[PDB]
Amino acid sequence: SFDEALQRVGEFGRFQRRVFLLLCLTGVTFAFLFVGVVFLGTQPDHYWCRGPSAAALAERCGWSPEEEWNRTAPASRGRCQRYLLEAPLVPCRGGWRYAQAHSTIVSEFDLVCVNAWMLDLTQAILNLGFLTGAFTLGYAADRYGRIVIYLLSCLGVGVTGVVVAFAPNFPVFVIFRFLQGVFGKGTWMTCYVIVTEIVGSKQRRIVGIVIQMFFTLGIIILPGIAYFIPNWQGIQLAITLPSFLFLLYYWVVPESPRWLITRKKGDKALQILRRIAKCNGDEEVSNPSFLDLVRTPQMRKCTLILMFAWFTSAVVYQGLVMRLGIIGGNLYIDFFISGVVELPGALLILLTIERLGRRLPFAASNIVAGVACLVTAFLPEGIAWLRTTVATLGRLGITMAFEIVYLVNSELYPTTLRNFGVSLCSGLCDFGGIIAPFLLFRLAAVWLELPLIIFGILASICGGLVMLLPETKGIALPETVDDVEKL
Ligand SMILES: CC[n+]1c(Cc2ccc3ccccc3[n+]2CC)ccc2ccccc21
Repeated sequence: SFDEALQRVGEFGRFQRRVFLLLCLTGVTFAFLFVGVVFLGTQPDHYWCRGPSAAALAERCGWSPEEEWNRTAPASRGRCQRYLLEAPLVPCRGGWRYAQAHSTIVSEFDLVCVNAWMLDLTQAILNLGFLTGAFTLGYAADRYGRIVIYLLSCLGVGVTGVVVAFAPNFPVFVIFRFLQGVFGKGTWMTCYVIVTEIVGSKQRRIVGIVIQMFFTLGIIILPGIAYFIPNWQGIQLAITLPSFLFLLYYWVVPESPRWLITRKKGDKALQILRRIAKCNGDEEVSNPSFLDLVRTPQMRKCTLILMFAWFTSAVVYQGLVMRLGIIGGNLYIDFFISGVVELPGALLILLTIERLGRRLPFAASNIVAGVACLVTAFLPEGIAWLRTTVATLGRLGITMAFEIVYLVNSELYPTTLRNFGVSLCSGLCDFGGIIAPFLLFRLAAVWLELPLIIFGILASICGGLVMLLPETKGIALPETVDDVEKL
């Protein structure tokens, strides 16, 4: 019955186009949130401990900070040792000074030497927050209305961003960044699911891949907003500012029709369909359960393969990032070039899905990335100019795999009884992101260029496995427990 309703009103409309723009703006905001952390708090040029006698001397003679470095520098980067006039001398753990004028997270929180480890621990905590946020917000968003959970998640993102902009100390900052990652994950999941649902099953690939376009576009935009405003709090406030305007949507963006019409209310769905028409014209799901998500062989196998694919994609991308290094000799130029280069791969995704399907591009991209990383592992010493070129095609392949697998993940799961297994799989990807550095170091300890080989076989076997997905095209979206009957 819903199909016919889509035929009478649906597909592409003026209001639907406006809502699509709104939700892809939500996606680009999530892109800023996810990625801006790498830019926040870059390592300063020079940091060092200064003594109380040294501080008095410097303030009396008026040394410039740069000359203070040039004269006071020990050893012969940032030295972890200081001169103690009160000779070779012991390390210092207080009174640090940073020469770089640009404000950074490490300057404020004093993450240097051994303390430099919690700089990466902040990324670890944010990624764990993404994990737990997917894990909880799946159930939270399926329990209540999708749009309601989206709005509360946007409010949470805004409030948490504001509070972390003015966080006084490191522990409160870390816990609030955790509580901000949870809400950002909620926003991204709800927004993508609702924008995918509101569109009919003809240009659904277009809507998904174009909101991915907007995520990449946000990655592209990030260097500009990062470079124009120096102050760290400035970047954080700028990143979290759109969340409030997005809270402001409210009545403009309606609830997704299909989720509403599950025998629960019915009349409200008819009213909202009449509203969107304008002049152009079972047991209640209750709450999801993990056993039901794992129940039945087809559902179990699809879920496990999807989690494996997410994990492999995350770990291979993390492994390849270190080998990519710096391109062009400047961070801004490198980041901008990578962001721009992302786009042609995504347009290729669009056209190749349009011609035949999704599973073949998925497998091809995964195999391409695996072969690229394996070749980088086995390359003979030399080709320094060509060192950059390799492992870049692999990165494009991994990003393509991310986009295709995320769209397929949205497509496969039954919307009415969705536990946000999309969110749970993304959380398993997040878990892979957390453990990736430790596993990478452990593998690299025994022999160098070993982790690249391991990830090459992992990506190859993932590309072999992903062929097993059904990948039915034009079947619209499964309802309730009908997911089994596509096969
Ligand atoms: C789902 C986030 N997303 C990613 C994920 C990503 C991105 C940058 C990282 C930078 C440093 C470390 C990890 C990193 N990750 C996690 C693998 C990668 C391409 C994407 C392409 C299109 C849309 C989303 C993408």
